[PDB]
Amino acid sequence: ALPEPNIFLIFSHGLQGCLEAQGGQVRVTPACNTSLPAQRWKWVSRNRLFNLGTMQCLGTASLGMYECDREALNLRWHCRTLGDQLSLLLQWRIYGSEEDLCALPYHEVYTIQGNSHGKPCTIPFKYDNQWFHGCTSTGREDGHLWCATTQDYGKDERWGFCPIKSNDCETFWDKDQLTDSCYQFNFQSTLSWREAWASCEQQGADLLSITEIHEQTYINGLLTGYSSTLWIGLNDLDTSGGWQWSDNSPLKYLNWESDQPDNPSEENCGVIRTESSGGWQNRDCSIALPYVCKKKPVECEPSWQPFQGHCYRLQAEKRSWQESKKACLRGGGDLVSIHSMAELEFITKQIKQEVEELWIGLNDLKLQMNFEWSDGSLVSFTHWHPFEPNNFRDSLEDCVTIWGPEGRWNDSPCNQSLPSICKK
Ligand SMILES: *[C@@H]1O[C@H](CO)[C@@H](O)[C@H](O)[C@H]1NC(C)=O
Ligand SMILES: *[C@@H]1O[C@H](CO)[C@@H](O)[C@H](O)[C@H]1NC(C)=O
Ligand SMILES: [Ca+2]
Ligand SMILES: [Ca+2]
Ligand code: NA
Repeated sequence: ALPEPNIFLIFSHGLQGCLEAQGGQVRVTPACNTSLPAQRWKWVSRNRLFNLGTMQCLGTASLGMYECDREALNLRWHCRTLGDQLSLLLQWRIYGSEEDLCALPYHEVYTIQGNSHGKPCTIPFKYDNQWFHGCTSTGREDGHLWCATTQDYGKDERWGFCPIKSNDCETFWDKDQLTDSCYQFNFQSTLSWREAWASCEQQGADLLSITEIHEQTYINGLLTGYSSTLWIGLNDLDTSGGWQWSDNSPLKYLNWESDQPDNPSEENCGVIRTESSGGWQNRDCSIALPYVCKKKPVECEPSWQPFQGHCYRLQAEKRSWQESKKACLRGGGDLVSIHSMAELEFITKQIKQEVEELWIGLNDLKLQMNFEWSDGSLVSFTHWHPFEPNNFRDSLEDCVTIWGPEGRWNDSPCNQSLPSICKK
């Protein structure tokens, strides 16, 4: 009915055949078949190997198919040693890709809504005395996919919906009518930031990025009436002090609360707080919070140099950001708007060269911590120095400079007198 990305056949190059469960027992069949449930295996939780025809787990001496409740016996297998053990008790690879047996490990799958607070599915689990190796629509009404979060639903009755990878928003998302972006606020869940990351990824989505004041106010609008602190995609992890959105959105808009971010050492992940009234803080990525997901289904004059259908030049005369912009206008251009990493590397290495810092034209003059290119071009990417943009020591820093070897960006008071770069 559904897909099965993690099921594989277990194939011996010692013999020529792949493992199956026929009868009650397990043998090697040269008749390898991807379609036959007896031959196809899935790693499940607690180091167990589940066979789809038997709906049972490999066990041990000898080898057998046994119900997976029956933890007793062994049923515990480790993928590095699995081949050596088959050789001794009956070389081995996954069939057809010939890769090692650790290539399709068991991953946890976090549950949407239900009573389990987002807790991961327990695979396999018993419901109505049947065993299941994944999500089913059985026992439900509506048809939706759910699993148990306990290994016997009859006893504990702890369950939740399955993350779906969909190109639509049906039933689990709020849609902003104006932007057609979809959002999921999981308030019951308590997950670490990395588990939340994994959960939005499992739905074909990604953790919340707030790229603009509209998006922020829509978020506030959906949070009216709650008290809560949720994970967002904003995080410090990938390199320390430089903030990034989980999805690769440019950091174009900043809602940090007053005197955030703090604790640069172990507080690496952002949260949105109804308390702050939608303000942002950073926190320790290991605490368990609710969390938010989203998805949206003629070369030039002398002294200018070409890059990618545009022209660039250095203006060496030290001037305020505003006067620099005027000198660019007097030519055929505006201050340089930067939409590529390749473009930043050309600018920094070929043009900036030894000059330490110059104006680039990215500015929050119109609305604080909402950054714009002077030429009206969309801000599609940023590269900031760590802890920038800060409006430093609580002063207005309304204009952006490139600084230092790497070409990372700083916000600065605009009356500062520096060089600049233009493009047309
Ligand atoms: C697998 O076995 C079934 C038995 O019904 C057979 O019909 C099918 O053609 C086999 N698949 C392949 C790929 O040979
Ligand atoms: C920028 O303007 C402010 C306000 O008038 C002034 O206090 C400051 O000294 C100026 N800085 C420079 C570098 O001109
Ligand atoms: Ca500013
Ligand atoms: Ca600054
Ligand atoms: Na904090």
